[PDB]
Amino acid sequence: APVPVTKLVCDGDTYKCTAYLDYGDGKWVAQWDTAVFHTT
Amino acid sequence: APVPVTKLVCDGDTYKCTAYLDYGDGKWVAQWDTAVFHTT
Amino acid sequence: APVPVTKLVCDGDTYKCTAYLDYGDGKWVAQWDTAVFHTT
Repeated sequence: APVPVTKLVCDGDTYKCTAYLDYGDGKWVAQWDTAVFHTT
Repeated sequence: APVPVTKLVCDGDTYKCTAYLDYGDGKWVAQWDTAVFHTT
Repeated sequence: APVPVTKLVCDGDTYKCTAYLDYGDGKWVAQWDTAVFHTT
């Protein structure tokens, strides 16, 4: 089911975003790769 | 042009995250593939 | 180490998503590609 994302973070080291999901026992997440960089 | 995201959902049936956009009639979304799992 | 995403914005021409990060000087971002479309 499409459930809400309640919190989103991005890890500096691994270039993974992690979305915490509003469902069930609270331990579901979704993860995807990203490119992280400093802007000008 | 930059388009604001109002909220995000993720679906464990489809393995897609969906971001809802503040744009036009309100019915646009941006989607991407994600992992979805239950953590420790 | 995870850092908070403060907001997400999607580019309306390229469909790239930018996540703004709460870290350091405020200028760090994470980016990934998306599929944008219009729903019912």
